[PDB]
Amino acid sequence: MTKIFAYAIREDEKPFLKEWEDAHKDVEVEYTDKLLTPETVALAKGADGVVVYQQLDYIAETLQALADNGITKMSLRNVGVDNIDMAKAKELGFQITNVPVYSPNAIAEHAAIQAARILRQDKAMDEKVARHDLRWAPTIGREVRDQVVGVVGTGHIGQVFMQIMEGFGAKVITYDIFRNPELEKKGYYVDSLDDLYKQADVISLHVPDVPANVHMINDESIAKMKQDVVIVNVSRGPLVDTDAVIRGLDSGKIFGYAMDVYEGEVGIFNEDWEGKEFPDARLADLIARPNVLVTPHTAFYTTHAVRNMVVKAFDNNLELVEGKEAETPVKV
Amino acid sequence: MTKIFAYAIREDEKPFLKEWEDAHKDVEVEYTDKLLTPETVALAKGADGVVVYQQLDYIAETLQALADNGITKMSLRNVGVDNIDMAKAKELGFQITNVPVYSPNAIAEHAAIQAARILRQDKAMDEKVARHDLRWAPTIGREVRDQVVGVVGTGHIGQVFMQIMEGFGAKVITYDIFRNPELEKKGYYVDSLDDLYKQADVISLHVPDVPANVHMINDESIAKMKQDVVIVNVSRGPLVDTDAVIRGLDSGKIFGYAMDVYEGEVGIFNEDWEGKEFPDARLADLIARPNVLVTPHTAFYTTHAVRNMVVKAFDNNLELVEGKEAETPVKV
Ligand SMILES: NC(=O)c1ccc[n+]([C@@H]2O[C@H](COP(=O)([O-])OP(=O)(O)OC[C@H]3O[C@@H](n4cnc5c(N)ncnc54)[C@H](O)[C@@H]3O)[C@@H](O)[C@H]2O)c1
Ligand SMILES: NC(=O)c1ccc[n+]([C@@H]2O[C@H](COP(=O)([O-])OP(=O)(O)OC[C@H]3O[C@@H](n4cnc5c(N)ncnc54)[C@H](O)[C@@H]3O)[C@@H](O)[C@H]2O)c1
Repeated sequence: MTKIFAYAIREDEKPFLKEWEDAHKDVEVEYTDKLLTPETVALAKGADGVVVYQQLDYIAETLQALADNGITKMSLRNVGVDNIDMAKAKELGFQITNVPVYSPNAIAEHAAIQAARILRQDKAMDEKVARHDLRWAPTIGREVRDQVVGVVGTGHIGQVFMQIMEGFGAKVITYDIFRNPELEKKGYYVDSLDDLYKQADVISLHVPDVPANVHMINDESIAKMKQDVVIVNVSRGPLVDTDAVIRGLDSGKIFGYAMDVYEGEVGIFNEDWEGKEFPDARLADLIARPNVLVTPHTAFYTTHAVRNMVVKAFDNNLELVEGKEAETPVKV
Repeated sequence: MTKIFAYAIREDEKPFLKEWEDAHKDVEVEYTDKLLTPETVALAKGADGVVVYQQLDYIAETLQALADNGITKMSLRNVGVDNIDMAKAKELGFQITNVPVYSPNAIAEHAAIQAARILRQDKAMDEKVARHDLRWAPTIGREVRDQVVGVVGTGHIGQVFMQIMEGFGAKVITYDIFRNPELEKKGYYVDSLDDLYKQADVISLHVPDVPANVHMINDESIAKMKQDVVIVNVSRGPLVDTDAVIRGLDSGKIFGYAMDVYEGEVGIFNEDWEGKEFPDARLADLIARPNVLVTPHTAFYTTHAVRNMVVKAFDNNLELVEGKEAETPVKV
C-alpha cells in the first residue's frame, strides 16, 4: 500500500512524523517505539520500507529477518552507517539511505554557547547562586570578543561556528587540511595546527574521528596551547585524550573544557544512571568540575535537526519505494 | 593632594586602579571597599572628587553628607543613573559622570548566552547530567537561528546584542524610541512595541530604568507576546513586573526567563546567603526554576568591563577635579 514502517520513534519525533503523514496521506505510515531487532522485524511485515534510528547494531540476523519479511529498503534518520552489517546488506540487495545533514547550526550553536559559558565561568556562577551565594567576586567573566578563536575543521559545522563567533566579535583563525577557497580568500586559515595552538584562546573541534586525529588533543598539543585556553569538543570523543585534558585542567593551564562527546561514552551516554553505580569514575569527576561542561551527545538535539531527521528519512524511504533516485543513499 | 576617594573598590578592581595611579602619579588616590552612605561619606573628607559604584541608592542624605564634606564631584564606574537623587544632586551643584560604554559587549554577550541557554533547555539538561541521567531526550533544544529576536532599545548594548544574534543567523527586529539611521536603513525597526511583542520569539530589554519604563513587561504586554516566548532582562529589574512573568511562566506562555537584574536586588545581590534565611522567597523560587536563569547583576562582570569602569571613572573624575571637560558627564 506504500506502507512505511518506522522503528524507535520518539515522542519528540511524532510532530514531524504527523507532518510528514499530512503531506503524504496516500502513504500508510506505522511505527513502534521499539528498536529494530530480529524479533521486531516481523512488525514491518507488509511494509515496503523501514525508517530506522538506533545504535543497536544492524545485525545480519536482523537484516535477514527483514528481507525474510519482505523488506529490503532502509532509511536512516541519522548519519551513521556504521552499525550496519554491510556485507549482509549488499547480499540481500538492501537499498539504504541515511540523513547526512539535518542541522549543522544545532551543533555549532551548542559549541558556541558552551565555550562562552566556560569563558564566563557561568557554571561556577550558577553553583554559587543555587546555594544562595550571590556575591560577584571572584567569578569574573571573559568576553568572547576578547578572544582569539581557533577552529579546527572548516566543514559545514565549523563554518557556522566561525560565523557565530565572528558575530560575537571574536578574532577567528582556522585550520583545515583542505582550504575552502572562499574562506581562504577571507584569510581565516593558518598554516599549521601548531600556529592555531599558539594563538587561540579558544579551540573548538569540528573534525571527524579519523585515525590521524585520534587524541590530537593530548599532553603534547596542550603544552603548546596558550595559558587559560578553553577547549570545546562537540565532534567526536576520540579526538581528545581525556586524561591529558584532566592534567591540563589540574595544572591550571586549561581554563575549561566543554565536551558533548567522550571517548568512553558508548554504554554510558544515553542511560539513566540515577540511583545507580555510575560506571565511569573519570566521567563522573568531569561532570562535577566547575570549569567543565558535559552534555551527553546532545549537540544535534534540536527541533530543527529532529525535524530534518524525520522528514528526510521519510522522503528517502518513499523515494526508494517509488523507484525514484534517493536523495541520500548510502554507498553500500 | 589632588585627591580622589573611591568607594566599593573590589579586589578585582585594584589592578586597574594601580594602572591608573601609575599614569597619574601627581594624583593621590584613596579607596574603601565600603559602600557610599551618609555614614561613609565622611571618609571622602580631604578628597577633591569621588568615584563610586553601587546599586544602593545615592540618597539625598548621602548626597548632602558628601557636600557637607566638600564633595560635589561624583564619577560612577557604571552606566545607570536611575538610583541617584537628581533633585538633591542639582540643588547642591553636584557634577556627575558615568562610564556609558565600559563594555556594551559584556552585557550583550551575557544576554545572548542566557537567551541561548534557555532556548536550549540547558539548565534542565545540566540538572539531569549532574544527577547522572545521561538521557538527552526529551530535553530538546530550540536553535537560536530559528527565532525571531526582538531587541527593545537599540542603544550601546542593544546594538551589540543585535550583532551577536545576527551572527547566529536569527531574524532580528527592533524597537527604540530613538532610531539609529544606520540601523533604520537596514529595516530592523518595527513601528511599535506591540508589533515587536507580536512577532518575537525572544525578547531582550536594553533600556534604562526611567519612570515611563517601569513594568513595561506586565500581564498586558505578556498577553500580547507569542507562545513559548523567551524573555531576557539584563537591564533593570523594575522594567519587569516579576509576578506577571511568573504567571507567564506558570501559564506555559513564557518558555523561560533570563534575569540579571531584579526589582528588590538591592541588598540581596552581591551578598552571601548560604546557610542564612534567604530574605526573598520569590527570588529563591526563581533561582531554582529549570526555565529561569538568575545571575546577581553580573552582566557587567568581565575583565574588559571592570578595567574600563575603573579607568574611565577616574579619568572622568580627574577631569572634573581639574575643572577640565569631563568626557562623559551626566545631566543633573
Ligand atoms: N555531537 C553531535 O551531536 C554531532 C552531530 C552531528 C555530527 N557530529 C560530528 O561533527 C563532525 C563535523 O561534521 P561535519 O558535517 O562538519 O563534517 P565535514 O566533513 O563537513 O567537516 C570535516 C572537515 O574537517 C576537515 N579536517 C579533517 N581532518 C582535519 C585535521 N586533521 N585538521 C584540520 N581539519 C581537518 C576536513 O577537511 C573537512 O573540511 C562529524 O565528524 C561528526 O562526528 C556531532
Ligand atoms: N546588568 C548590568 O550589569 C548592566 C550593565 C550596563 C547597563 N545595564 C542597563 O542597561 C541599560 C541600557 O544600557 P545601554 O548602554 O544600551 O544604554 P543606551 O543609553 O546606549 O541605550 C538605551 C536605549 O534605550 C532607548 N530607550 C529608552 N526607553 C525605551 C523604551 N521604553 N522603549 C524602547 N527603547 C527605549 C533609548 O532611546 C536608547 O536607544 C542601562 O541603562 C542600564 O540600566 C545593565
